Amino acid sequence: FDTSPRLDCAGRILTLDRPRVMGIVNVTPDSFTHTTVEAAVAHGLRLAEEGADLLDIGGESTAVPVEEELRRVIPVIERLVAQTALPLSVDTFKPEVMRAAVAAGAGMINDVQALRQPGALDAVADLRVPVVLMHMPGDAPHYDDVVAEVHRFLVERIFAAEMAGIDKRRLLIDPGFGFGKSTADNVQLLAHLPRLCELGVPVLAGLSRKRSIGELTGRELPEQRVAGSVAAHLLAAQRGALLLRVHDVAATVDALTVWQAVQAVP
Amino acid sequence: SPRLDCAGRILTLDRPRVMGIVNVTPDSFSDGGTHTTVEAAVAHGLRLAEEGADLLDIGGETRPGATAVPVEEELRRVIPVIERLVAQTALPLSVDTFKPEVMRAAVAAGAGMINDVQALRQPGALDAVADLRVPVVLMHMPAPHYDDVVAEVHRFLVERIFAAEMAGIDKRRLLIDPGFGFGKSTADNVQLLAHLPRLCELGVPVLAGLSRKRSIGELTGRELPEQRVAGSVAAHLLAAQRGALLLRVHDVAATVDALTVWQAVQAVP
Ligand SMILES: O=C(O)c1cc2ccccc2[nH]1
Ligand SMILES: Nc1nc(Cl)c2nc[nH]c2n1
Ligand SMILES: Nc1nc(Cl)c2nc[nH]c2n1
Repeated sequence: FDTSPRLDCAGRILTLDRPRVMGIVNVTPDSFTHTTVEAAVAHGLRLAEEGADLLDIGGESTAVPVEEELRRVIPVIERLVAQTALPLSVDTFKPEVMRAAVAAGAGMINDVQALRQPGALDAVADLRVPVVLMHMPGDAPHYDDVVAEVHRFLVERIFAAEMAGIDKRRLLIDPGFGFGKSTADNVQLLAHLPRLCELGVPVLAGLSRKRSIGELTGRELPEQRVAGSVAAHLLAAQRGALLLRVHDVAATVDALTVWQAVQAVP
Repeated sequence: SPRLDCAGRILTLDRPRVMGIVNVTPDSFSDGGTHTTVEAAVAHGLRLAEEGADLLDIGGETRPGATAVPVEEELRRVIPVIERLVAQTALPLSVDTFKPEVMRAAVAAGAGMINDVQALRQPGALDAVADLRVPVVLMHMPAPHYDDVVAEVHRFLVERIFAAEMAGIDKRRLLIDPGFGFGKSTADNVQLLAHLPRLCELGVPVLAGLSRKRSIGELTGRELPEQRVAGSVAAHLLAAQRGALLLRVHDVAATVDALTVWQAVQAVP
């Protein structure tokens, strides 16, 4: 990029002059929802304190009705927009959630379906907020060439978005690590990540605590995969990723900080 | 690929290997009320072996502007630890000492490598390593002013490799180390890490040790050594990418995980 990507997230600017950190804020009720909202807000505040550049708020596991997804994400977005100065992303594939979340203060859409849900293209075109287009087969299959297939899919979605009137400067792409991909397919996409960076749009990588990291390192549980995840995110940043979707914000910031100091030496 | 015979225990440097830090000092442990220093160091070395260390570095000489440890006290610390670890692990064991008497006693006790912060400059160290026929790490230590820290460290290591070869130490048994944090500012440490490939051109394996060091703390704003784990793991991965074949670390499991992810990625044609 001659000029670094400058994403206007509803007035909150995300500058991709260096790899940035997107902190994961999950609002899905589990075995342990008003208490869920309170816990998600406290978690988002902790990630902001840890140095996140953006928070990604999601109320659906990646099928809940739109009204239930709104009951989860809207109070979290309303509280975080008032209590942080950070750009906020909403992790949803539903156009009605995208519209309601942006009206509540979200400044970016993170869509696992890459605007394939009926009405999603029209909603994002109308909202004029940045959007992440992720690769997911349908909604782990065999690939003849996973890198070529993900590349082809992302070209199609970028084009579909541009033809719907979404400015190319508002797009981000993501290969979708862990979504219908074996450990070998994920490793291939990470090794060949510079090839996806040639589409003229910033690349987001999310390998945080994923099963493939667990398989490479022999770590069964998500919190046991932190070291391997921080390493994977550093490797992704070295290979062109400009946004990193992580649970372990402070650790990722530290790793990128050390790398930035080293990379700065002529 | 370098094949280091550490007194019968083979260390193959076909990929970066992890050297686990085993400090045998009372200040290294907080369980001294009911444990001995030796027993705590042995249990720690066993934990590092379980975490996947490729070798253990046992040292008895840890404090700001540290008081010199007398030889008899250094032996009292490292020898029982080496004797127990050689019997309870299959790993090559390094002794971190600059004293020839400790080098000889440690090798007789089961150590298979010498890690010398003084690069064999202590009188008798060249004769001990030549006699012992074990691998040896030659580290740089002079924070003083450098006109060119990279060129100065390179020049020192060429001089010490030459001194070791001239004393009869086989070049195949040598390792070099720029000595991160030893009389070096954060800027000097960053320069040496960024220019590490230049040191890898001396035909000898390179060891990098940046584990929980002050420079990592300065780069990340982490005051306490235990808060520097992520920055240290990142520094060690960067060193490995820049040619280091040995990594001297406290956080063995985390470093092994990082190198494992990198190995999988680097293996893609
Ligand atoms: O670790 C030590 O030196 C130490 C622990 C402890 C506990 C109770 C009394 C004395 C003690 N000393
Ligand atoms: N964009 C995005 N990327 C990844 Cl990997 C994800 N994993 C869960 N949600 C996600 N959203
Ligand atoms: N070889 C070696 N290298 C480093 Cl950085 C060290 N730091 C403490 N002891 C050490 N020994």
